[PDB]
Amino acid sequence: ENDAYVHATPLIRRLAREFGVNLAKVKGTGRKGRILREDVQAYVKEAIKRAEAAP
Amino acid sequence: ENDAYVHATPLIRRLAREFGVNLAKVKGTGRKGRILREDVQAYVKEAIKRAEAA
Ligand SMILES: [Zn+2]
Repeated sequence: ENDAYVHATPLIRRLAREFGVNLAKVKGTGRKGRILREDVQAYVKEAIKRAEAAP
Repeated sequence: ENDAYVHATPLIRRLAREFGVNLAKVKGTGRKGRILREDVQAYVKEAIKRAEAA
């Protein structure tokens, strides 16, 4: 529940809580950097890739 | 779209596609191992942790 969380929309807050996302690590592509659903989806996809490639 | 996907419920299939989840890697806790939403959530949370420690 950091600054990124304060600035996120209720729906994005909820998604980040559900899946353990630190929104400070997500690159927002909305207006003025606002985090969009597809931004969290891209972050999660890439995390899963790196995790499955890791030993 | 593997066998794990074939056996998953429509909402779990949609979730796996949206977040790039290989459902064969998710341990289901529903009846007979059916994958539940909270299982996908747990898998994603731990994946993020594993990706950071790498
Ligand atoms: Zn602020």
